[PDB]
Formats: sequence, C-alpha cells, structure tokens
Amino acid sequence: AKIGLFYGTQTGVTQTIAESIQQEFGGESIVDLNDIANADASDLNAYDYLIIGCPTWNVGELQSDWEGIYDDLDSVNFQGKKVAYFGAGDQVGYSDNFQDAMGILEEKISSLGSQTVGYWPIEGYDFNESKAVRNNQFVGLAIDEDNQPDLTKNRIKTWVSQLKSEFGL
Ligand SMILES: Cc1cc2nc3c(=O)[nH]c(=O)nc-3n(C[C@H](O)[C@H](O)[C@H](O)COP(=O)(O)O)c2cc1C
Repeated sequence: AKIGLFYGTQTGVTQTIAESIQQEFGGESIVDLNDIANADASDLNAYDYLIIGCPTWNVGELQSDWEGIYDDLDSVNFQGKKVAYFGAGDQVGYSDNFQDAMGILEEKISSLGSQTVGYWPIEGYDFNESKAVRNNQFVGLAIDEDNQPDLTKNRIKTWVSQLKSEFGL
C-alpha cells in the first residue's frame, strides 16, 4: 500500500484504533497495518507516507515496543516523507503527561527530516501538560478510550478526512 501504519500496543486499544483508521482510509489496498513489535526500523523506508501510533505508558513513556526500536530510527532517512501520528492516553489519570509518547516520537522523527501532517485541536480535551502539544495544537490525533470513548469514532472519521487531502488521496 502507499501508506504504512506502524503501531505499538500494550492492552490492545491502539491496535483497535489502527484498525479503524485503516478501515476509514479504505482497507488493505490503501493502508498497510504493521505492528512495530515485529518490525525492523528499515521497514519504514518503504513508504512515502507513514502513520505512527503509540499509547503513552507508565510515567509519560513510550509503549515498550516503540521503546525498543527508538534508537534504530536514526538509521532511517525520513527526508521527504510525510508522517501523521495518533496515540491513546488518559487525560484524567495522567493529566501532566497526556499523550507524551506521541510527542516524543514526533520530536524524534521530525528531527530526522520528515514533515508532520495531521495537527489536531486541543480544545476537546482537559489536561495540564503534554509533550505532544505545539503552539496550542496536538501534533496528531489524541484518542482517550478511558474517558471519552463516545468521541473516538467521530474523531477518527474527521482526522482521516483531513489526512486524505494531505496524503494526496
Ligand atoms: C500503568 C499505566 C500508565 C499510563 N500512563 C499514561 C501516561 O503517562 N499518559 C497518558 O496520556 N496515558 C497514560 N495511560 C493511559 C493509557 O495510554 C491508555 O489506557 C491507552 O488506552 C493504552 O493503550 P494500549 O492498549 O494500546 O496500550 C496509562 C495507563 C496505565 C494502565
């Protein structure tokens, strides 16, 4: 497929989100679903468009699978690639580290030369701090299944519509 979606998940929430995003784009012919646990950093070179999904764990940390491959990301040339991000988090229980993982990954990947696409508004959330916020916007789609499960479907539909334009679809 033209778009490669790489996700990491601990309790399965991020995977379900990834599956809905794939479905919203039109299926396997449009988006390849890849678990980062089974991937090598170089697998990311094969796509011009990437979607990175990662839930925040422990104290504002990367999901373990993303944690593992983090240092290897330096070996991938991201120049010219357009990358979107999404993450699962808990704004109530971790109000000081909401969606930190997504922020940590975007900081690293954008520093390697990629173009971030898919900024999302912060107004629909209530949190104190997040490493995923830049100039009053999230760097990617923030999902909260713990506190706002009723908003997920529409958030995904809206975000995917937004990305289609930016990914040339
Ligand atoms: C031990 C623990 C630590 C967590 N830490 C954070 C955090 O620092 N920031 C955040 O936004 N969410 C945090 N969360 C919420 C999770 O990211 C959230 O439950 C998410 O749906 C987990 O996704 P997964 O099933 O894909 O791994 C934490 C949850 C648990 C159980």
